[PDB]
Amino acid sequence: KTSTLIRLVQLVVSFVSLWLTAAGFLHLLENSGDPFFDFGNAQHLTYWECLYFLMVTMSTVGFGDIFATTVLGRTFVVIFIMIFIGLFASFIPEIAEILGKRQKYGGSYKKERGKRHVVVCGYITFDSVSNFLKDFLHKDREDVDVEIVFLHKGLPGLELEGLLKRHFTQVEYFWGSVMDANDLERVKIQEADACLVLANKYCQDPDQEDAANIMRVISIKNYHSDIKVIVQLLQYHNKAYLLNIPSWDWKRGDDAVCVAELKLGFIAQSCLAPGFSTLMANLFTMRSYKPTPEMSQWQTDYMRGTGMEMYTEYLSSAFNALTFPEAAELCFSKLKLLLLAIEVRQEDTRESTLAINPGPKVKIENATQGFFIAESAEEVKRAFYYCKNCHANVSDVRQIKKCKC
Amino acid sequence: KTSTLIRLVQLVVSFVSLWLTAAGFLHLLENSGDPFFDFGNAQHLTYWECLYFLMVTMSTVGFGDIFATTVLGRTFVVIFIMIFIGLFASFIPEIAEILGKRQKYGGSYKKERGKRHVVVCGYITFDSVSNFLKDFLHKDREDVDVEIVFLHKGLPGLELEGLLKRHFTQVEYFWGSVMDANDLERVKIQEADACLVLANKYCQDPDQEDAANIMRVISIKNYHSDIKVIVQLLQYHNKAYLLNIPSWDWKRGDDAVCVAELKLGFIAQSCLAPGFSTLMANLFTMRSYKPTPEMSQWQTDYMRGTGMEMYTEYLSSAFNALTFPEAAELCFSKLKLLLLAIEVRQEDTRESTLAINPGPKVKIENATQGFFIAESAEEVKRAFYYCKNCHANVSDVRQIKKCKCPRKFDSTGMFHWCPDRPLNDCLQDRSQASASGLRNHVVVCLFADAASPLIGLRNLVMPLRASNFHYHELKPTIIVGNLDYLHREWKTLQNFPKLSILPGSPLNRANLRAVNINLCDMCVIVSAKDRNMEDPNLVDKEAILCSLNIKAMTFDAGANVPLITELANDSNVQFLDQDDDDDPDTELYMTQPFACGTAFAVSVLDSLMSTSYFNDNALTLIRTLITGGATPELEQILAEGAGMRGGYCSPAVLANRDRCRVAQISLFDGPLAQFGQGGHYGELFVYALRHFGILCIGLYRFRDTNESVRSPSSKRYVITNPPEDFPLLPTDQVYVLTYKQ
Ligand SMILES: [Ba+2]
Ligand SMILES: [Ba+2]
Ligand SMILES: [Ba+2]
Repeated sequence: KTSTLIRLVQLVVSFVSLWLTAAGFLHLLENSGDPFFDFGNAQHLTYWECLYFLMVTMSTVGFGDIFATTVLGRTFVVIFIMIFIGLFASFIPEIAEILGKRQKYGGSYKKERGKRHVVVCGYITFDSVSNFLKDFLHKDREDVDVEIVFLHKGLPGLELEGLLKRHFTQVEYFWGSVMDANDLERVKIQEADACLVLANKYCQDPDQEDAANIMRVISIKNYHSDIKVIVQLLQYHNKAYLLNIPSWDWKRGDDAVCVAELKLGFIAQSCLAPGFSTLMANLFTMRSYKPTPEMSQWQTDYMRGTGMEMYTEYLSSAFNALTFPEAAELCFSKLKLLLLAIEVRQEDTRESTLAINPGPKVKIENATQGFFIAESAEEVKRAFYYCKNCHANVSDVRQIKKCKC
Repeated sequence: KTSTLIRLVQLVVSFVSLWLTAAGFLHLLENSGDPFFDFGNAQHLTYWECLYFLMVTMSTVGFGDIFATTVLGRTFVVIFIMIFIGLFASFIPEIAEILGKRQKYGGSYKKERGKRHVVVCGYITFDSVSNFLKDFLHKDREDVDVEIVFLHKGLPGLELEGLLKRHFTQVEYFWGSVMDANDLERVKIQEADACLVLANKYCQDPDQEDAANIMRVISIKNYHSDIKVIVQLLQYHNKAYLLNIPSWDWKRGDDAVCVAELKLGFIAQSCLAPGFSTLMANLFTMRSYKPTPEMSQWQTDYMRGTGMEMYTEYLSSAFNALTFPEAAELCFSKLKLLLLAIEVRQEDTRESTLAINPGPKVKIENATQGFFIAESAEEVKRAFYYCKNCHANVSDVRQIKKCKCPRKFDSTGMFHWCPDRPLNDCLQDRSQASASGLRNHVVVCLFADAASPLIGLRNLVMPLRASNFHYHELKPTIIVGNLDYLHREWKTLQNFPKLSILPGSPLNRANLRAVNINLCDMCVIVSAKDRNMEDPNLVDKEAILCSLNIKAMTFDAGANVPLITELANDSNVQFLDQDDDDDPDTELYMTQPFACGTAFAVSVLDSLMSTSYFNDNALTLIRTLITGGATPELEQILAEGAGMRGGYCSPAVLANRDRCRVAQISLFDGPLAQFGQGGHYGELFVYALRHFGILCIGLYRFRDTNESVRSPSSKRYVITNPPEDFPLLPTDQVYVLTYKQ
């Protein structure tokens, strides 16, 4: 099924055929004798012994167990030595390049059921992948099994190869491209959870890179039309081209991460309130709180805050029909949680309208989703189990778990 | 005869001479003994045995049958080991590079008598050769033995090597160039049938590539002065340089296949009649009709039409002294053949004037050549054997075999014309474009840079301005694209009336709102940018983005906008439609975009290099069908560098003003509406031909019946010349070769 394989099999077949015919020739001439001496020097030499001796002398070993005693046998031995040496001297380079033509990153991706995987493509490159790998495979995660199946065109770098090897239990790599449906079948996009598309944030033509990324999104949506795709864009005006894709449903999960918009908005919010860039750069990034005696008071106090993240939880039955300020100050004073925002538009027509610190007019409806700032998911789980009576005065929030209705 | 051969023989002679002299030296020293022991250790060792042992130890084998027993013999053995090891360590690299210097594609081309071969040169490259190989070596051909003898400079690619190997019984390859008479002798051009010259359709300087191709043609004509040469050109203005070659005789077979002219003319004819690009892209290309149970009704009905081709045959004695409409409707009703055109000027002075669907005035002379649309050559053979009596009432055509005896026009009068005006005379902004009530017009979304290579928008607007259209029938073409590129194009574009310009990117939705695109009759999407230097799948990013953006708009009919994207890489066609659900490995045709006329690939023009060789009259029929006539005198006029010129032309040259154009008609309403009420295609064909002189080429039919439940889309696919008893849906449209409006 491969031209290189055809070439390799042709070479090996030619080699073995010449080996066999030379063995037969030498066996005949050695067992027959020499007409110069009227065949008086013939020796009883089995053909398989001649095959042994011939391969021994082809490998430039020459044990000497079997050897040509006949004069013409010796002459044929020498002639075959020249022929073999010239044959290799002429045929080694193509064998070497055939061996080097073996791609080390082909093959499909195989996973077992229940093991989610995420396809990552676009601008796979050490600097562009290192931060995403640090956040995605960060150590103190609620590590539901998820494998990052990369799909890039060129060979990975040496440091990128080290990243691949050190996370080999989770991270894989596959030569190919997004715009090949066979390639997307290799990485099993039909049963993938999501498909991230990284971008080159420092390219000379942001519009062309954004167009290429949108083309990759088009390919992904053409292959599988109901897969969540997270796209890294370089310009805000190129964020509307994704709306043209008929399979791009924002409500279904597809999002665009605009580099310019998000970066300059972080900076602008820092302009409004200094240091607000690093507040949200740590709110929405996996960081580890591992205090050490070396770090000072301020440094430990900041490292405690950097390890705190944002989570989503459904407000328990207690918060129902309650105003937002009361609910938030109850989550802080009682449950020791920081309730930022709530999805509120689920009342009339459609969900996904995040009221951030809304006025007292907005009331908590039943089973609304609220966003909390907390150390981990177990702490925010308390917001789902709080009840009017069974947790009315329960201090030591560790005990606010699984009310009995 | 070769310096490398001299070097190799010198090395091998030196090696053998040192081998022999070392053998002699070792033999002498071993058989003499050792003066240290007074020659008491000498052994009877024959010289040939020493030669054996020496070559054994040179190969690093060392059997041990023969060995140096003398002490000085052993010392010489070791010394020769150092000398040999150093000799190889110093001389291996030059041996390796000499072995690598052996060109694997030299040598001449040898063929046996009776086996025609075609030389192909120019831009031999996997993408540029794959389509031409698909058409030329297509499986169900009348495969008269013909070998494609390539002649290119560099090594073929890995995929090109695979193409060479898989067609090795027919396709060969030879290192060299066209501009070497020895090279042209190697590929036996002196006894070649033709010599095609491919071109790089995506080069950064089309003029330089065209000049190089014309130089190759000059070389070929200098070597052999009576060989048919088919040339692939990138610009229409470079098509006149071939007339300067004294050995270039158009009547003798030499033709020029202009990429820009043919591509933009296909697109313009699609503008006049939607989906007409893929009708002729399948009429003049070898396609296989292999219906399978997997394919649906519409897909099989289209695949039956794509397998139908155009052939040339001499009209039998029955058609003599008969008018064209009668002959054509007889070939359809009786012989079940579609007679498009006839060569008619053989009457007075010279042949090769293809009257396409001529009026009843033209009569069929004796032994005239007519062009038919048929499945294969055996079907068109019936047109040569039909007779008045022996086939008067013979049904089952299988048995019809072997009878027993104030408007300013261009000076040529072919195109509408206006006096040269500056660019700002038509340049408009969004306010002016919106103010002008453009309706049923043609929008051209042109993705070009300020320095992107010229593509000749003339060839897009030239067919749009044919003199057979009334001035009020002219579609007002408006171009939305870069402004500097349009400054460069205006020198050629200025002479066409009703043209307009809107600068700025066509991806900008405000432009498309301004130049009403919900109301436009066609929205061409051409990309003039320099591509194919990037990833092949990312080549058409801008065209696909524009198509999706236009299809996603809303007005006060986003998907009802008729647009024809042109694809540089055909594999991108899959991204044009999402409901197609077609496999990625499907060929360019059989895909919903191409089968519906929405997509168009330049690769089709490559296949036109094949048919133009097999059928001499194919290209001149294509140009007459496409470019509004493009009389040779017109490119002689343009060859004078003065540009397109003319005034109020005399009625004598206006006689050709009413020729046969291609258009679409609707069976929903009109004199032909009754045939849409469950009628059959043959009835419509015969009635239209007899009553209006209208030649129904084929059908443009909804992909699924437009009932808003089967398919709520306005998507239509093309069927080229459906059978006699084809049912006619009332919503079907008909491609017609209408004459006199
Ligand atoms: Ba944490
Ligand atoms: Ba056929
Ligand atoms: Ba598709």
